[PDB]
Amino acid sequence: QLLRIDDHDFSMRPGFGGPAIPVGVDVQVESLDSISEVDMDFTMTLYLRHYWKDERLSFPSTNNLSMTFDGRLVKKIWVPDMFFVHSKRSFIHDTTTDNVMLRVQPDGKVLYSLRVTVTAMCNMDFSRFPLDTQTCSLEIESYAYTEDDLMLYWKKGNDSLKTDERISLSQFLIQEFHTTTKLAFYSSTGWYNRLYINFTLRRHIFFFLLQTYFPATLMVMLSWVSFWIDRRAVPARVPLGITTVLTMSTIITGVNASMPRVSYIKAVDIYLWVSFVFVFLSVLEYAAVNYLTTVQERKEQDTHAIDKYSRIIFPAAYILFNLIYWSIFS
Amino acid sequence: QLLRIDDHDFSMRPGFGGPAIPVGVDVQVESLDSISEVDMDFTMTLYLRHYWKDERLSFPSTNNLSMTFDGRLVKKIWVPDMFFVHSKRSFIHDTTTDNVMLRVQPDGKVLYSLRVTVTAMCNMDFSRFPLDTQTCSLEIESYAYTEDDLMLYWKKGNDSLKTDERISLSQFLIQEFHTTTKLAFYSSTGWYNRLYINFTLRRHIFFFLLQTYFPATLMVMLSWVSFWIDRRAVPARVPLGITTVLTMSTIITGVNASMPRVSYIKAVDIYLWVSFVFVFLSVLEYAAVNYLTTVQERKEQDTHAIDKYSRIIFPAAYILFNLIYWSIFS
Amino acid sequence: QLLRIDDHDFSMRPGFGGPAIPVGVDVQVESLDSISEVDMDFTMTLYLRHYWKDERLSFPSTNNLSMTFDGRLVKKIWVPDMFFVHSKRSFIHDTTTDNVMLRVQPDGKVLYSLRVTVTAMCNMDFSRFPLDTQTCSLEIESYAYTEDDLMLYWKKGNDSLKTDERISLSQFLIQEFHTTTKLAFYSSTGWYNRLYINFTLRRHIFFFLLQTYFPATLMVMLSWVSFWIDRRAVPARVPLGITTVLTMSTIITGVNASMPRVSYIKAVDIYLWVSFVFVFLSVLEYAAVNYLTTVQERKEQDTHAIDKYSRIIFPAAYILFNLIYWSIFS
Amino acid sequence: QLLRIDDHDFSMRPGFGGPAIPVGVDVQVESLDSISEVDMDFTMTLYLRHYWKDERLSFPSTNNLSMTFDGRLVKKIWVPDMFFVHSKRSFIHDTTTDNVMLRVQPDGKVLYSLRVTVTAMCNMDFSRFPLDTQTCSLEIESYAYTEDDLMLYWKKGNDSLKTDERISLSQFLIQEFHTTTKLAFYSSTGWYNRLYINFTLRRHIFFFLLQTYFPATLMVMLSWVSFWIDRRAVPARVPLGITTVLTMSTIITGVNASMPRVSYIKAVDIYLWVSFVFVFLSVLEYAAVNYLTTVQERKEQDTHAIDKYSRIIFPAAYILFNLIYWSIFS
Amino acid sequence: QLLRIDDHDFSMRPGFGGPAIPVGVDVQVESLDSISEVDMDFTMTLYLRHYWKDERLSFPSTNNLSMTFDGRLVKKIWVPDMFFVHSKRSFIHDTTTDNVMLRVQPDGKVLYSLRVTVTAMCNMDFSRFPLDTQTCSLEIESYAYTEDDLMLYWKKGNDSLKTDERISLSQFLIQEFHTTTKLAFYSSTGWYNRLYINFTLRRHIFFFLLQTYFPATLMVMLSWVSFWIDRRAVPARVPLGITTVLTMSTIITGVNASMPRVSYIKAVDIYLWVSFVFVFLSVLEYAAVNYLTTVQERKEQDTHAIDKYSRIIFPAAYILFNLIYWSIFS
Ligand SMILES: CC(=O)[C@H]1CC[C@H]2[C@@H]3CC=C4C[C@@H](OS(=O)(=O)O)CC[C@]4(C)[C@H]3CC[C@]12C
Ligand SMILES: *[C@@H]1O[C@H](CO)[C@@H](O)[C@H](O)[C@H]1NC(C)=O
Ligand SMILES: *[C@@H]1O[C@H](CO)[C@@H](O)[C@H](O)[C@H]1NC(C)=O
Ligand SMILES: *[C@@H]1O[C@H](CO)[C@@H](O)[C@H](O)[C@H]1NC(C)=O
Ligand SMILES: CCCCCCCC
Ligand SMILES: CCCCCCCC
Ligand SMILES: CCCCCCCC
Ligand SMILES: CCCCCCCC
Ligand SMILES: CCCCCCCC
Ligand SMILES: CCCCCC
Ligand SMILES: CCCCCC
Ligand SMILES: CCCCCC
Ligand SMILES: CCCCCC
Ligand SMILES: [Cl-]
Repeated sequence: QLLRIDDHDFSMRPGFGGPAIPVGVDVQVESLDSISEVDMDFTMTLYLRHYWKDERLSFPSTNNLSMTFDGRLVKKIWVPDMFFVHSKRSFIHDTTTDNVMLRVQPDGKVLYSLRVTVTAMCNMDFSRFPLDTQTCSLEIESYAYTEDDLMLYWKKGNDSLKTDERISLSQFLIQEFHTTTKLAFYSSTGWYNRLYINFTLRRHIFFFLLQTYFPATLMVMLSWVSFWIDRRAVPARVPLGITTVLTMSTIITGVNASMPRVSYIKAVDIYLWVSFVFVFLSVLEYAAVNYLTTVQERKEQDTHAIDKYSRIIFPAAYILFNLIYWSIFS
Repeated sequence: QLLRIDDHDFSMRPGFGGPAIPVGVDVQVESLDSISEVDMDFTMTLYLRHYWKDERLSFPSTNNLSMTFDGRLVKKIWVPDMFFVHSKRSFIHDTTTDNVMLRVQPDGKVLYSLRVTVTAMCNMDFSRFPLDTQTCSLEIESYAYTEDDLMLYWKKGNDSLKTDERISLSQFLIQEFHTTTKLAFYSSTGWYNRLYINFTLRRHIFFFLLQTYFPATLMVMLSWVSFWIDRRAVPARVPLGITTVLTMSTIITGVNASMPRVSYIKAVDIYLWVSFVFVFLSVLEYAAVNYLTTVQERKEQDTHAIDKYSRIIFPAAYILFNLIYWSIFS
Repeated sequence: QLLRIDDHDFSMRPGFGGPAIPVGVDVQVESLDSISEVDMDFTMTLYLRHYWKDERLSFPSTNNLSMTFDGRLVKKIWVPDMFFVHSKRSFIHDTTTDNVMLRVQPDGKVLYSLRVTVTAMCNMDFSRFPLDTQTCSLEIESYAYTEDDLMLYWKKGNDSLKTDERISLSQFLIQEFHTTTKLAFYSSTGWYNRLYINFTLRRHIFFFLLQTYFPATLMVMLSWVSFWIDRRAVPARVPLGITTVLTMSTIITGVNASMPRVSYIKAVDIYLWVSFVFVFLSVLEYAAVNYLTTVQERKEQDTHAIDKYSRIIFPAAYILFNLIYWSIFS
Repeated sequence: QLLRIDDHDFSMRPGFGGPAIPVGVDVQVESLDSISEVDMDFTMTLYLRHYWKDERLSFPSTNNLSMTFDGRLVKKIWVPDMFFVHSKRSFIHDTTTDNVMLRVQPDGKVLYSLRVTVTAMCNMDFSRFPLDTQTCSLEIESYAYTEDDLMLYWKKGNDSLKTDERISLSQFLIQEFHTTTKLAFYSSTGWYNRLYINFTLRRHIFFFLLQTYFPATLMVMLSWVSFWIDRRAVPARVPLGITTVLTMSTIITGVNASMPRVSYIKAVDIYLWVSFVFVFLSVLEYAAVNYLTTVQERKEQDTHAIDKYSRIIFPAAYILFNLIYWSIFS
Repeated sequence: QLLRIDDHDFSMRPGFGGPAIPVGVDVQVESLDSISEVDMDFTMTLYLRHYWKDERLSFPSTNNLSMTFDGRLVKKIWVPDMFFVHSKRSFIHDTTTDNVMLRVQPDGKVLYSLRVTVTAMCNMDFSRFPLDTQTCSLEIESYAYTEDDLMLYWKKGNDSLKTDERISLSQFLIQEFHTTTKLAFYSSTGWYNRLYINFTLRRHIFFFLLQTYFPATLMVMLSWVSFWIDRRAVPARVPLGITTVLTMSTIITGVNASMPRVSYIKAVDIYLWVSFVFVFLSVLEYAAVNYLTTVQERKEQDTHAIDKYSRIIFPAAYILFNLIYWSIFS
């Protein structure tokens, strides 16, 4: 055997009982699988690499070049114990074998690689849905060793994060990948060092626009045509308002069937509910004209001024509301 | 080797055949995942810590400080056998390795930590839905050892429970974390010690109000516009009541399609069913006016008093019902 | 080592080549998780205990008391091989370790406990849905040993079954737990012994009543008010019947969207389909009156008798049908 | 030990380097779990038994009777390598232990049994849905050994297949179980022998009839009453046709929301789409009558013959179509 | 033993520290399970074969023929480390044992076969849905060895890919299977060689046509009947347009409820929304006639020209739009 595995005890870290051992980390992101709003999490697949030195793995050679081993020797040597903080579930691919790589230099330098899929929690705010921007992060930390025994740092500073050119999402836009570092404290174990991977997401508005705002505006404009019909055609102006109310209710239910039950109001609800009031007030206007006409004719025993005023009042108010709404929320 | 593992038989607990061995427990809660009403359970992620002493793991040193081992030595020494009572499923995270920590002091004190995710049953009452308050608990107990062989207690009394600052739920509010203790009895094995973790949850009423109560009140008020329309316009009052009835039925079905099939009446059912009776009587009110008009005119061969009374009778009754309902349920 | 594990071959049952070995069984039911109607199964969590004697496990002592071992010694001694018949899936809980208990007396008596979750098939008949009663059972049997090698029996007869006081179902009522025994035969292996656990379930009628029967009766009564409207009000009697038909069809679809596709008619189907027929004939009655009026007026060139008869005939028939239905099905 | 495991190498089949070894198979079917139309597969649970002889397992005895071993000795002896062809997923039950049986006769005959659950693909044709008949099969084959090294055959000819008396499907009828044999060829490995298990399935027509054909016929008959109403009552004949069209569209959508997106037309689609044309022609027929009367009145300035003809034309054509459809598709 | 497994160290590849070792690959595709549009992936099952030579496995014989071993010897010898790039999940079937074949020639040639199921990501374009054509591929690569240690190539060039004749999809058509080769580069490990398996898919248009385009055309043609009715029949022309608008909105919602939320407009979206505009303009046409009639009579105090022109204008425009649409997309 080239390596003297049987001559050492690998249940203790290198430099046991002494100074800490530095460990480097490199990360390459392969793809983002899915994003969930009800559960508030996301999925990511990446390659994780570790760098450290162990003098117990030295072997004699002349070329001074890295040598690759099959990978089943990992269960016989010491290996770091990194884990993902605030994760829900994760696994390692094992087809057709474990996706593990192990390269050892003659002096004792070791390279270790893995391929994992991780689901992690991300807190999102929907106060501007569906015109919002979200920020998420992925955290890496050692589980058993504190900063007094294991120091964790990025191998090459910012240049330690690589991304695939095929990363794409059908619903979002991904930008601004960067890495940071911070310390963590646990009340009963000690201090630990954390690594972060940050990115930003932006939503696409075209689908939501064409699927929600256009039908609502169409129904609102359809509600207006009743003002141009003679009041003597009783079975001609009530069905318009009734069907517009029904369609607005159906649209509201369909839109609300998707997002989770938050405790605050979203941007889309403001537009939909105001448009419901405009349609609702249309029915009341006709009832007022009908009642006034009956009272006026009773005392005695053309177009009324109410319709002529409404034909100009309603569109101006709707346009002003739309301008304000699209100026506030951009 | 620093530890003499092979020199002892670890199939027996320390102090075998003698007095019980005290074991301490510490718990830190990381996050609350989800809550289900159809299945009546919840998911939690936490860190579990154990404290005990074993003289067979003593090693000589001078600094008198804890030493950390990799973690694969756990399956070669004795370890407690705690489990979660009334759980549906659970697992231990194993990425990139088993989330296990092991620190041993020179005298023989041992620290053992784990990271687990548990789903546990919680019995909930929906008599005041959606203005109810729910209380749940998580139970920890030893499986194989009775009170005469293993004594279980909290390490620091009330101060043994810590919570993360990011624990939150989009639909519930979390409060009042505390711990208790109690004994349990099994008819064929003996007495055991149990530990409890208690918390309280409160719902948010904004979404339910805006999504259910407002449309029902709007429909009820819409049904009142038929009283101010002349009775000679037959195709002007029946469709209003018809569409209000259809909308109320659709709303009731949509609300009831989510909650489980309980055997008692909830608070939301009272409001929806009573308002359904008000809309139903609107159609019957029109029938009485129409029938009496025909009878009077036939014997013979302005506004009727029935509508004049109804216009004041209905809103007062509805307001009184709303006041009583919101006084009972606050 | 207190036990001489290495001095024997544990690949053979105790008393190999001789008389059969008795085995006892104790069961305690913890909870019932869920019940599925489309899949026709149920889920149960329980504790399973075995009692047998093996002289190869005897050890010297003086107190004559049971001694508890950790549980990893099970994989080196002989253990029975019970399994659940007609089960779809099952597993053993493994948090934080395998839920296994092992106690050995000095003479050789052994106790073995497990915690398992089992999903088993149950045949259900929905001819009286939703006023039906269902009976299900759970079966236990030895897989490899026949009655000539292993005898299976209840440890204490009837008193071998215990239930928790927290067992409950939101939609059913649990009662009448009891145990039986029966022999089984396989055409190519021999005779085996079986154990049974029986229980009964009863539904709750409040939800189904309030969700299905009341709206149908309300719609049927709504269809009756058209008889009190003058036939000259053409847009007053057709929309009522049309909307009642649409509502009845929607209710039928909603009810059928849950139960599986059985080959027989259910009790709830009879009540709904009869109601739809009554509403269907109401529309035809209006056409009969209208057609006769045109024919009568043509020859020539008040309330019709048909309506007067129907106003009394229809409610009596509906009440008679309801009385007969509620007397037959209790 | 009774068996000399350590004295032989079990990495080679019996008769290695020589003639092939015969292996017999017996199968008992326990239950059929479910059938999927969108995924086109089914689930089955069965017992699989193997028969062969190995002289290395001979042990001395005088009674000449089969002896049963616990089952953990399987991983130390040679065992066949059968697998299910065209399967999607499968597993072996392991509660409370692996469902494995092993009986060895004194001369060397071996019996080996397993309990497995298999999901397999079946190609189905829906040209006659829902009056179709489906035929599926399950295939068993050796993976690594060719016909020159392992000969596979049924142990007892036709009598090698047994079925439980509790096998039933809520929607299908099961009949005609039988077994066949055939050879298979792979372009780069050689020839293999296959075993088949065949059965037949038939559907139940009651649910589909009651849920689809009855409402469609009711709507078609309802659309016919418009020919018996006076044409001067304009708000009396249009809602009937419009609501029948809406109901037919809803029924078609509900029926189509289940079956997968096939590339051809199904039998149920023929009946529903033809009835849609009959209702559609009713609206156009009404429009033609109204236009002709207006033209006739303008030139000048009782029931029209078109309705009188239609009252006889429509029912006869519908009855003829029903007779043809129910004769073609039985 | 025939093979000297224990006499060598199999943690190093053949020719360790020297030239690369060629490896051949053969693939036979069994079936394609499903295709997902929301997740944009596909599932495939196949047999994977490897060819290489190792002198350490030589054994003496005279027949010079391949010898088959059971399959558990794989975990004691060196074996390649292939994996699937851009995959989501995968597994190896293990019923009733691991589906592994191992044949070794006397000189040292080794054959290794596996049966796996893989899910891979495919980027799809829905610009021409549902008249589009999709191209997907599957990638194979080595994980730990670079091109300087392991050379990967197809065993027989193009003739290394075989397909089963039972491969079929209910919604797609499969054609054009071929293989390619390309190099890959990672910034921190080196160069690797990849293999590709390409195929093409085409959709079936009959279902989408019959289910979406026919109802829309029927509704559009139905909306045209309002032009042949006299304008004095006021309650005859509005409900037709209103109900057609409602049906069109329902159809649009049903179509859009399935496809993912893309940022571009699909081919089916163009056809449906243009049809909605035609029906929408019909209501405005009726309003224009009604208003102008009142104005003319007031000044004063037969068929309108607008309807006469529209009866010819609308069908011509619809036919022209259909011709252009079906010419653009073929
Ligand atoms: C005076 C009349 O005779 C007209 C005037 C307004 C009309 C209603 C307007 C909207 C709808 C909703 C629709 O729901 S649906 O989802 O099933 O399409 C069913 C039809 C219905 C109830 C109409 C029925 C006919 C009217 C009462
Ligand atoms: C918390 O623990 C302390 C000390 O054990 C006790 O005095 C106090 O009552 C406890 N509080 C609660 C709410 O149980
Ligand atoms: C059953 O098997 C027997 C003997 O192999 C054969 O004669 C008979 O035709 C078979 N029956 C069927 C239905 O295949
Ligand atoms: C198949 O392979 C041959 C030889 O390598 C090559 O000439 C041919 O172009 C290939 N065909 C395709 C479709 O790649
Ligand atoms: C940035 C796109 C805004 C689109 C607004 C559309 C308002 C009708
Ligand atoms: C529409 C009724 C509103 C009642 C608000 C009550 C807030 C507690
Ligand atoms: C709506 C009818 C209720 C009948 C209740 C009968 C209780 C046995
Ligand atoms: C709905 C018409 C059914 C006619 C009887 C069919 C019997 C196969
Ligand atoms: C009803 C429209 C049919 C169009 C057929 C087009 C076939 C390519
Ligand atoms: C809890 C009973 C409330 C009744 C309100 C009408
Ligand atoms: C037992 C027959 C029930 C039928 C009720 C109408
Ligand atoms: C199979 C086509 C039948 C058509 C009957 C009119
Ligand atoms: C891409 C534009 C298509 C227009 C069809 C009329
Ligand atoms: Cl009308």
